[PDB]
Amino acid sequence: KQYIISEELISEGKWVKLEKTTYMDPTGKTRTWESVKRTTRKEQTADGVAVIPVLQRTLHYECIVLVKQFRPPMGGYCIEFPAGLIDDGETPEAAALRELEEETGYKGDIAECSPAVCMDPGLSNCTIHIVTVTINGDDAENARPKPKPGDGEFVEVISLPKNDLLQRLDALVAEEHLTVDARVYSYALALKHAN
Amino acid sequence: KQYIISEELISEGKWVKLEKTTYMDPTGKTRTWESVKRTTRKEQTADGVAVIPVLQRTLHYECIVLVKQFRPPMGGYCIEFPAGLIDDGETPEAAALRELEEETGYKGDIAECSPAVCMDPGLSNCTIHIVTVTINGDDAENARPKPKDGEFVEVISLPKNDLLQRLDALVAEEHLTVDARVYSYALALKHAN
Ligand SMILES: Cn1c(=O)c2c(nc(N3CCNCC3)n2Cc2nnc(-c3ccc(Cl)c(Cl)c3)o2)n(C)c1=O
Ligand SMILES: Cn1c(=O)c2c(nc(N3CCNCC3)n2Cc2nnc(-c3ccc(Cl)c(Cl)c3)o2)n(C)c1=O
Repeated sequence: KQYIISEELISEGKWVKLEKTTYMDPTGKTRTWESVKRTTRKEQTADGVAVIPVLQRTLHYECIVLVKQFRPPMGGYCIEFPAGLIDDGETPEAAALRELEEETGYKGDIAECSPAVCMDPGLSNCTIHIVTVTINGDDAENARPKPKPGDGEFVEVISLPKNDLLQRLDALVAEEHLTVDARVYSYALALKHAN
Repeated sequence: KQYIISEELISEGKWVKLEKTTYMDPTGKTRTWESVKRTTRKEQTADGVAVIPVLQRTLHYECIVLVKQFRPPMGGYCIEFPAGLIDDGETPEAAALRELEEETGYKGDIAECSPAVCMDPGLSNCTIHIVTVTINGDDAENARPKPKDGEFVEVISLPKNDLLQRLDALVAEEHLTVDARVYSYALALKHAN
């Protein structure tokens, strides 16, 4: 049984905080850790959601819908699962379908919803729900989606075949320099590893 | 189309720092962002590595070797891929094999090495390698390893063909959380069947 002993504020910004965390190990020694925390969430099951969108069309391979967007901390573009903070009072499933439509224009159905999972455990306390969402690419709504992005949001949609995800990801990075998100790569990696 | 303009320090810690980032959007408008950066080092292909350890035995289905460890920012224990910063001058492959060994006691072989991938693009510039490592669980060495040292890491081996449900089982406990990359991997294992 290891414990949080105390949490010291080091600096507060609007969106994110830097804290000094004092905890103690099974030996009984007090140690410290520099933790990052979002000031964004309070009461909820998690900060946000990540959406795994599976574009399903008859007589076709399933596509995985990914987004491409500039990330200021990375100082460059990244390939990611559609994601965003859960609003106040919203279910993970609802935030998932909302975010997906906002960024890609696709309207999907909930397939499954994960427990809250750590985004960056060794550095921060951000948790998310990973929501798998199927998209009927044959239904009339999804024939041609329309993104409804916010002010600061410029999002490009990228669909890659599920049956060949890992190599298509490597292909994109060959054509230009962008960085695949770790959750996306892990997903792609397991697809080839399975069986 | 979007570019970094300037990045000014807001507070610097011993390992990790907080910066404010100024950039320009495609329209030409100037915006800002609060970025987290490790002060630890820039020489590498990436900040660290995550190891996907595949326990291979002739009489069993492959296990995935995971670790359970207390994470102060989470204020609780987390189930993760063996991971750690890459030392300086060390290859991703070497750090992977080193880290896997330190945490689990297993000695493995490199299967494949990924490109640098972002840990948390909307918050930080941390990049890592996902290095796939096979473990000969039939070999005498690995009969049952002992994890080499300063911290406290519990080893958990779970069947690959049944990873996700075994993960959901463990995580229902009080402060035990599955890492997002671990869960994404497990999700894909199940979607693929
Ligand atoms: C911010 N910070 C540290 O980053 C730190 C730390 N204490 C330590 N260590 C841990 C290793 N032994 C010496 C002590 N470290 C290094 C470390 N531990 N875990 C990772 C890791 C895990 C996953 C990934 Cl993907 C990456 Cl890139 C890094 O980094 N303290 C006290 C701290 O505030
Ligand atoms: C630290 N920080 C922000 O977190 C921030 C931010 N500006 C904003 N917004 C963007 C949305 N519209 C209004 C402004 N946000 C909110 C936000 N943007 N992206 C996520 C997100 C992405 C992925 C995941 Cl997995 C999660 Cl859990 C969260 O959160 N600025 C300037 C900032 O420094």
